[PDB]
Amino acid sequence: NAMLFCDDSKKYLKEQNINLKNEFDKDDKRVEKFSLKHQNIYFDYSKNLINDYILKSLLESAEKSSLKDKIKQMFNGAKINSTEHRAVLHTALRDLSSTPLIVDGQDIRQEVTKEKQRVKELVEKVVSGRWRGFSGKKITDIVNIGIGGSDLGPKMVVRALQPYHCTDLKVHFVSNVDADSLLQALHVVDPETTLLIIASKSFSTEETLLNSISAREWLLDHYEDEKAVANHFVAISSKLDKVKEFGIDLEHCYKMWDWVGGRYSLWSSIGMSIAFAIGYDNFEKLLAGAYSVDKHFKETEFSKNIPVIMALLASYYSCTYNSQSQALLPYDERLCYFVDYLQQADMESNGKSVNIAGETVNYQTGVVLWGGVGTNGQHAFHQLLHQGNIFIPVDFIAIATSHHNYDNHQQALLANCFAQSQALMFGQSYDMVYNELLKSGLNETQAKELAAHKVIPGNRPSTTILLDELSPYSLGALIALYEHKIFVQGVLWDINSYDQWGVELGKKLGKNILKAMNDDSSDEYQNLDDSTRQLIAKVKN
Amino acid sequence: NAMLFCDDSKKYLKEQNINLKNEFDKDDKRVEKFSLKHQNIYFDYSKNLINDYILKSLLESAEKSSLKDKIKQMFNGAKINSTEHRAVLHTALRDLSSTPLIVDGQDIRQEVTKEKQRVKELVEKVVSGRWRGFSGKKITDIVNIGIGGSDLGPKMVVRALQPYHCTDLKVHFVSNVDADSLLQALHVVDPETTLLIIASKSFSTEETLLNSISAREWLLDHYEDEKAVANHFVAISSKLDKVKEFGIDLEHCYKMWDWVGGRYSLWSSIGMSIAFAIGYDNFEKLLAGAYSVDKHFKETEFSKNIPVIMALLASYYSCTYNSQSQALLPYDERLCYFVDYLQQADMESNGKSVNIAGETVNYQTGVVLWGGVGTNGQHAFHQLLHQGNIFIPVDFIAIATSHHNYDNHQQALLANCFAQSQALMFGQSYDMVYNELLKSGLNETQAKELAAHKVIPGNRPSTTILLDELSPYSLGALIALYEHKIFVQGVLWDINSYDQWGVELGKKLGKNILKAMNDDSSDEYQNLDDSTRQLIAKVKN
Ligand SMILES: O=P(O)(O)OC[C@H]1O[C@H](OP(=O)(O)O)[C@H](O)[C@@H]1O
Ligand SMILES: O=P(O)(O)OC[C@H]1O[C@H](OP(=O)(O)O)[C@H](O)[C@@H]1O
Ligand SMILES: [Ca+2]
Ligand SMILES: [Ca+2]
Repeated sequence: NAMLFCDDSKKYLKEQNINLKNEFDKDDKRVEKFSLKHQNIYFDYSKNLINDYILKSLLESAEKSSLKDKIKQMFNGAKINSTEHRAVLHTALRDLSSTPLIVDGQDIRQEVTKEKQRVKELVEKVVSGRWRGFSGKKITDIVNIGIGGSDLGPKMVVRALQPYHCTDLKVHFVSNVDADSLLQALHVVDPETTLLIIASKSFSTEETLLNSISAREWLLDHYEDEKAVANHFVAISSKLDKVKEFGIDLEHCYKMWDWVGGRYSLWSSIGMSIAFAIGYDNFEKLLAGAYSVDKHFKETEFSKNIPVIMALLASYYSCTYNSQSQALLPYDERLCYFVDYLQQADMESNGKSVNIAGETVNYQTGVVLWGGVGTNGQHAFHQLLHQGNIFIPVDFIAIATSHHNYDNHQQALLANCFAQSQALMFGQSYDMVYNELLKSGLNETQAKELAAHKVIPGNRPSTTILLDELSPYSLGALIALYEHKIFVQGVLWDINSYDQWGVELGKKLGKNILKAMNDDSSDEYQNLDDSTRQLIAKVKN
Repeated sequence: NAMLFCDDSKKYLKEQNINLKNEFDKDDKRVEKFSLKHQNIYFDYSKNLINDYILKSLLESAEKSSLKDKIKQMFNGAKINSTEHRAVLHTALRDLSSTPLIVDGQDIRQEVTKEKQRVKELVEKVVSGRWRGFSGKKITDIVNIGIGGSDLGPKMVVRALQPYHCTDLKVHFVSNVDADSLLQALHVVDPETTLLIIASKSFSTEETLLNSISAREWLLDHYEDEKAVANHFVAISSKLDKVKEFGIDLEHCYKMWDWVGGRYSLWSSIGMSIAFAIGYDNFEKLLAGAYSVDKHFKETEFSKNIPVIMALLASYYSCTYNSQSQALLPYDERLCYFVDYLQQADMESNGKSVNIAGETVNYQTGVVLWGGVGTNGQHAFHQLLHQGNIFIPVDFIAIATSHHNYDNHQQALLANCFAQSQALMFGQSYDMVYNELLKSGLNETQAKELAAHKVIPGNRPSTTILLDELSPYSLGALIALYEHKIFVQGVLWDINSYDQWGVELGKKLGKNILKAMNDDSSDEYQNLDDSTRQLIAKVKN
């Protein structure tokens, strides 16, 4: 009996027939109405297909929903991950309020602070040269071993904050079970000067198991002494018992709690590889940026709340226009893994077919998130954004100031960013094109023939999110905005954003198939569908 | 009056209600019927929502269409890029047939062969050390400067064939106007030992202009002698006149013809950076692989023609199921830029709203292409593929044998690949889950409460394309399959796959905005919409 977001009312707000050009021409307060600021982030949603009436209707749905209660429940540690009976407390990992928070018998403020102090001490000991390898040498390289949430957030952040690297360590990310991943690291590191991190909440992920065992075999092939493990491995894991079976001391094991989802874990000890690149001070700045957005999100009325507006716009489009994807276009090379990261956060959260009560929902939930770095994407897929016939909401991320003095490059980068949202809004009509082709020197026949092919419909929506700079703090704020967008969408859809039951089956079938690959007399082999059986046969012959 | 692909007939083939499990159970010839082989590529489309009747209907549409004629027209050099009155001859770049081909007065076989011999000689002269920089030193680094089709194909191929690198040169790719891109190269190269490639068909792309000028300024800041340009720059361009204004001799200018689209250009002299990484012999192998697929595509009846089947399945889904995206999942780390590459090839080709006659089409055309490397994607977005409520066709790319001896890693990689397509097909029912939860130790209440959340609907389609290995030849074959898929889809939709008029407007608006940024009394500034005006104001303040 939760409120229905995608109802008849929404599907009919569309009938306002918003024309963006007309709105900007007639409403001199358009930008003021449909933009917000949070510190040095400017959120301009004024090129969206909205007016006052549509935004009001959307905000009413939010106000009528359980959202206000759910925000409080998330921050207070209520078990909002209902199918796993877990709290959802990535927010606590970056808290600066120091308000009381006791969850499941633990003082969360103490737990989080003490674990940060441990990671900080590890990083300082390694960077200072107090940590030595087994043969007595200073560490020069860090290799993170993990997949999904134990890989992508740290990898994305390390790249995004490349200008802030300052520890003299090189940080490498091993993830896929495809041994190419492990080999790219091993080919450029020395066992005597490398610290390996096993990043695994469960300590039983197939890929990370094989990678970690293989890395240990490489280390021990070199040293020929099991005692070397102590100087060359640390672990992060919620499952402290499996860490000791692998051979790692508790003093080299870092905590991860059940209330930290993998795809919300970069803020935890899982982010230690971030700290090993940019230093612990900068890691604190990253967390502080996120905290600023957490405070905004928790305290701000919905009509002025950036993540709530992001969520309402996205769910409005996917409900009313039946769009099945959203495009995210970061106009900075440093953000090259940002789409990949948000794919995980968004799609694994909101790709759900049942509501909290377990009922199959009759409305569409999470859509495909995709995109690409600008300006490059302009020469790859923006043709489709401009002249295709797919409805796709677009977010642009712009960074006002970069990390260098090529000011002509930076100005062109921004001009392009802004031109692309302007082009989506305006398009170009048959009459504009036809007249332009005549002025180019085409005769009437030629111009008539070509003009239709150059028509760009326009009236296509976008949001632009402008940062003053891409720093640890502003990046942390940017990520947190999207974390909260995703939460709001899940609440409005009445789904559990924080479980992931859909992946279990493939893990089981994978074990079965590996058995079938190694024994064709097995029940596993006999029960295969014939597509799977012949694929296995082809990778033997 | 072209044939309509997405007609009432198609929209109703859906009513067959294909159940994949039932089909594999009842049809012991399912795989034989719905798989094809081309040399050492195995194409298994048997997990698609098809049976004999649906495939027959689809093949009838292809047979009734202009496709047979259009294939001949493409290879013969007819002006199938109708809006630009151009031939479309990327196929000729890799030809091994040596059949007669005279287009626009040129002997295409002679033109292509002579240009290859020039690139081969350049690569040998640089690799051998006969090419010296201006101070007399051997080259160690190659920097490609280009964007879109002048960047992504070469970048993707160089990564994909990393195990085959053999020239002792490091190859770097500068593309975005964001100066981070140029700086990542300049920070690790020495002007005295670097050869720079300006890859630009037009020689007037904004980004490449700024990058090339900036690179020249860096070179000349070092040498302080304009004569050094001759030893440190080469150009690829269809526009030989602009190359000389930049300062580059014709002897250092490589050809590009109008009939080579940018997004089909890696096979041309634009691919020289590929050759500088893997050697010219391996570049020939890459072209030979593509040729093998060109011969397959041109000569094979439609029912056994892999690109035609790929196209029919894709357009069937996007017509009948109204899907708006397709997922491409390469199970090899080396293919990390393959989705990015195919996004350009597919979306910039088929993101079109008018037919060849210029009429607005009433059916959906090109959809969003996205995806991600496996197994990593399993921990990011496969949750949505399994339990979301979006219909998304899925292609898996598997490689039977890798480039190392971690056979346990490779077997797990493949088991996962096959498990994921198997999981999409089968899913898991409420009854299976409920019974499993009881056997796990949950009581009836608990199992009832959780079971619905673990239901995986299944009956979701996939294709698996299996290569024996990822070599220059097999990669070339793989890319060509998709080039021809895209061509077939465009023909069936009656669109021009080979123009890109939609990007022009944003280039114009970008020039206007840059003027507005530098002069607020300009007409450009006064004509801005207020969203654009305030974004410009915010990146000054
Ligand atoms: O080794 P651990 O950190 O336990 O798990 C690794 C990753 O696997 C999970 O994905 P999924 O839930 O399998 O889709 C998360 O992405 C998590 O970070
Ligand atoms: O410098 P040149 O090679 O002339 O062009 C660079 C790139 O720009 C084009 O994109 P679009 O047509 O602008 O979307 C192609 O991707 C081309 O390779
Ligand atoms: Ca209320
Ligand atoms: Ca026919």
